[PDB]
Amino acid sequence: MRDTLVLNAFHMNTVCHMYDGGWRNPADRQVEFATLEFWKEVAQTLERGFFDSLFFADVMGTDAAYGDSWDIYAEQGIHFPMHDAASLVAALIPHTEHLGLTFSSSVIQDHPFSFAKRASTLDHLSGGRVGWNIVTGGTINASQNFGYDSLVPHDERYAIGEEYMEVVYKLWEGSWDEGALVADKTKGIYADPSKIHKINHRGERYRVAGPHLTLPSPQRTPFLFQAGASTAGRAFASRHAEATLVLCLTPDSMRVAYKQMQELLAAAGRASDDLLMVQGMSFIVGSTEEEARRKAEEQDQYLDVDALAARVSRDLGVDLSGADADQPLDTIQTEATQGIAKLMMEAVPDGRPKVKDLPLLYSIRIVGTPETIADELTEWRDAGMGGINMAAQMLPGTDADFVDYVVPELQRRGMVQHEYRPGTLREKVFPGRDRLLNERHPASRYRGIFS
Amino acid sequence: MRDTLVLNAFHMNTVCHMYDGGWRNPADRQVEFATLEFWKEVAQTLERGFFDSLFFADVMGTDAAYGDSWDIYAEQGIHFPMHDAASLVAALIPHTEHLGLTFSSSVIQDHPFSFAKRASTLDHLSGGRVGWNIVTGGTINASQNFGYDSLVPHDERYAIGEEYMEVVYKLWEGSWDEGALVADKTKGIYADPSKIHKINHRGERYRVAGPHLTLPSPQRTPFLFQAGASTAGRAFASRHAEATLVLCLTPDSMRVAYKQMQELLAAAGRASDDLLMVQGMSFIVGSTEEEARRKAEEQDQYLDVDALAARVSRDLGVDLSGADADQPLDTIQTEATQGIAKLMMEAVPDGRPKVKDLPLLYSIRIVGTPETIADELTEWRDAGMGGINMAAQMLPGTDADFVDYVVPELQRRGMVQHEYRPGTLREKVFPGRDRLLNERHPASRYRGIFS
Repeated sequence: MRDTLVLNAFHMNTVCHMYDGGWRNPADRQVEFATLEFWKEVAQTLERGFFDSLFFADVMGTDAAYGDSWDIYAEQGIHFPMHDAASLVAALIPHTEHLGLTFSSSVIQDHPFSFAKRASTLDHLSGGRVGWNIVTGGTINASQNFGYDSLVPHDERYAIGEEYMEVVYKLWEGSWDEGALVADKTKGIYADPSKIHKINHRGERYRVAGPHLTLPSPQRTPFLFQAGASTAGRAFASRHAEATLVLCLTPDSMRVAYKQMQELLAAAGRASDDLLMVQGMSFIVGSTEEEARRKAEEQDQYLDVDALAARVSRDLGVDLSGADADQPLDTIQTEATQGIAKLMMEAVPDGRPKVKDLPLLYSIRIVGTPETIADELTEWRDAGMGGINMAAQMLPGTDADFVDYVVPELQRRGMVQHEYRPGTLREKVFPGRDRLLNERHPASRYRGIFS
Repeated sequence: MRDTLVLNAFHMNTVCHMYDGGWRNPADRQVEFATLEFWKEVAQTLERGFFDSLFFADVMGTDAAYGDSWDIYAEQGIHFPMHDAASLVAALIPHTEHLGLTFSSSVIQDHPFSFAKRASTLDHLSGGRVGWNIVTGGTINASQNFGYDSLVPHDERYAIGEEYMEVVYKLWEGSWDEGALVADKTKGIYADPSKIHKINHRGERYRVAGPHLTLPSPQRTPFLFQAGASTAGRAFASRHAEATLVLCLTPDSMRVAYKQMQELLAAAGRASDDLLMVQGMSFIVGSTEEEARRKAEEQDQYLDVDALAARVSRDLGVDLSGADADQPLDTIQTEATQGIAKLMMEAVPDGRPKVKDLPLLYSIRIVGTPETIADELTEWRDAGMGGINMAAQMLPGTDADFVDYVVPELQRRGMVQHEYRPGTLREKVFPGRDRLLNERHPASRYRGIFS
């Protein structure tokens, strides 16, 4: 029973998250990412615009394309350098009040007992505003930073994923029962040892005695995001996610992905409203259509085709070292770019996708006036979009313009909330509910088991 | 050279760090430890009294070492619950300006590439105020929380200790060279790939490719503390530490530990002034001897001697349940419990070390007036004490009193600094020096080795 869209800012603790070459724009200030002040400015603007959450993506490595020099990753800041997402989230707790603060953490980078302790602590310190995006994947280099020959294969990836979630739910939901905090000074009982338990977790990958070291936090289990794109990904998302970060190319493609996710939720034994679909988007906005277009052209000069080529060439295998920007994708001869040009045909103004349209794989950009952007967003919501995952082409500019121009329009039409509701991030996203996960959710099954 | 004593507040993210049972004092507020607000009050008071840093110790397990029942650890909140130290440090960044922020992290809890990226981030985010206490040890439960049948033997702890430091120094000091950040937009070169390198570390415990993901931070390598009390500990502290958290029972005894530590530094190829001895203390203070003595009596009502014994047991690996308050510690039959009766004998007024006297293992309490406390700190400082490691019997009370009464006295006699010096934590502690570690330190050896 949430009538408004969920607004999530999609950022990353780095100089150039989303529109490769974007740092070079004189107008942009992503070069300031290592400072707290820059991030403070962004978090406060998003709170001013009534955003439900700010999200920080993260990675644990950096990789060359196959047979390519690593050079251009350093020169263009292509997701490198990369600073810790969790630290920034924490240092942002006191610069914000109501804004959700979400981060990615991978299976590989933190043992689930460690991570469970950290997340619990940030949930306490924040007042129940933490979210967690679960990463099972990784890149060759990230494997090699934690001493591993090569990638953990696709099957095992998600199975490891599952055990990890089983371990953190046992800790967050099972280890301390309701009523464990007593804190009676006169009677001399701080916590009730009859209600606190080891978890004695034993599985293929993890052995973990417990108990969990923290007091139950306001949410216990943080707000769960997941960006599974693949088959196993979508299934995992249906099992565990409260919001899934998706990348549909069109409203019709959202309707399909929506409908499919409803099937998987039913298989999971969850309700149709238990998971929001949150679509990747970015925005350029103006009082007239001519102003918006002109802002777009200014920013698009800083779109570095070779940096984008080096990001997409990693993510699709296929070498694209010499593609021109104005070159159509179908003019390139791979199975990857033949079927991605077919997909993109309807997402581009002219019906011919180009190398300069390849950012569409990562966020869908709408250019326009507040009214136009809102009408277009109305189509996406009616296709089953529950939320916006807003990436930036400039900081603080994309976020500032969106807040200053689009948010008021969306508010006027009742598509964005006018005030923050009281409660944890989970109670903000799912209005009538409890701070703890519903009984349909896997986590809920660890409640009570060790007593 | 620094003329003033260094001031470190010695806390932990938990309900009852020191003076077990102390949480029960109606006048105390440590039951509020899970909230950021309580820690905001404590950090701000310490900064108001010109403290060099605030330190959070941390643990990764809880152990039933007091016999059949674990019960007492929960009922008395004996280093349980335990919340994450680095999260708290980070969310205090914005509530403080000049105060150093220090935390313990263990070898076991975080792979050293992952930890390297977090410290680096917090160092950027704090402006070079970050410190790190290196923990190599732990407890049976902590091992079992990370899937290990039992402890690693004392020998191995420090060898693992060494490889971990080696790994983080390669990342912090080796991986990016002196002009790697270019960030010229006109020219379009963010970082210089010829100046950034993999580390390709390979040893007994760790295989880490690298490179380090972060920009070089103000200090690069955080401010290093270490509390190795044993032979291998003191040695490791001598190779690595900038302050060593020690526990001498008297001024004569400090002089001996200082003199010993000077030899170890010479053997390390370091300098006599490269490492401060930071002594563990606590304070009850009043305008008359009689006020201070009354404060002591009021607080000591809440000193729970069973809880204390239960903590010593965990720290030592010995059961002390069958030991009543007045049993001499030498009549208990262990190397642990007879080693610390030998040590404790000059500080106990009656001469025969007993279990009633066990708070002495963790800090020395001076009770008195500002003038008395200062006279007596003067004796310790002439024995070679470089800093005070201050624990709390009450929060905010012990820190509040120390600031309001002792600090101004200490300032008047030139023993505590009047203002903060500008710069990174390392530059505050070692006045004439650089933000980066001196050429005599092991970390410097990794500058340039991968160009």
